[PDB]
Amino acid sequence: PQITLWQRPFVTVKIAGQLMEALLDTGADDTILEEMSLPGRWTPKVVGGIGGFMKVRQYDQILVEICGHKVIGTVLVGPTPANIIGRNLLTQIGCTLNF
Amino acid sequence: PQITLWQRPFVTVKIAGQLMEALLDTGADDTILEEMSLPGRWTPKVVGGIGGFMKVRQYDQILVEICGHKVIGTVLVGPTPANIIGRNLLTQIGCTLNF
Ligand SMILES: CCOP(=O)(COc1ccc(C[C@H](NC(=O)O[C@H]2CO[C@H]3OCC[C@H]32)[C@H](O)CN(CC(C)C)S(=O)(=O)c2ccc(OC)cc2)cc1)OCC
Repeated sequence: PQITLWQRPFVTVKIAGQLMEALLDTGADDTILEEMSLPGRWTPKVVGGIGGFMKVRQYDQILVEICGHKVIGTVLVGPTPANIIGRNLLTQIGCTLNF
Repeated sequence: PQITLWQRPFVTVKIAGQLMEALLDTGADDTILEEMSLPGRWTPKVVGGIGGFMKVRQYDQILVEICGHKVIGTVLVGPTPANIIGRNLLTQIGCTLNF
């Protein structure tokens, strides 16, 4: 798809059999998802943004289906105010900015 | 130009005769710039992100030259950890996400 930016660029994503909406976010290095139940081991980590920092659980090698296209990468989970798909996953769906 | 997302999508911007770099940010509703001196009148606002909230000065109808192309819009100034070009200005440069 080509998508304009008059509205927030949400896509449907499926992760561990769960559906949610996530923002395609070229300003985000990392993918961050809202409180969800994901199986396995994780690495404690903190991410920084506007407003300061937030504690997250880091999960590696997680299968994410973004608009049906499958990608695998690191997903951080925590009290984010929006599900964000960051550049680590965007590069795998061949995402480009055109302007 | 078409830009891939293996590195952060920084572009040069010129605002009130000053040059800086700023992240083309599809996840940002608004444009936020680091502490710089703009003239003249403004309205107090707070913006929210990962980690909570940040107090900003809202300046309306500011001319921004992004990769040389001129746009006019609202610029928020304050203690942001990166200059961010948001969708309010990205729409005016004809910016699209392609995946
Ligand atoms: C405190 C010092 O820490 P820092 O790591 C963070 O420097 C940032 C901060 C924010 C952004 C844009 C937002 N990205 C972001 O948080 O990404 C996180 C996760 O990946 C990492 O990549 C860099 C920051 C991490 C995102 O693009 C837009 N919103 C976030 C979310 C709501 C989608 S926002 O900036 O909070 C926002 C913008 C405009 C608004 O007007 C209404 C409202 C809100 C980029 C870089 O410094 C790095 C040198």
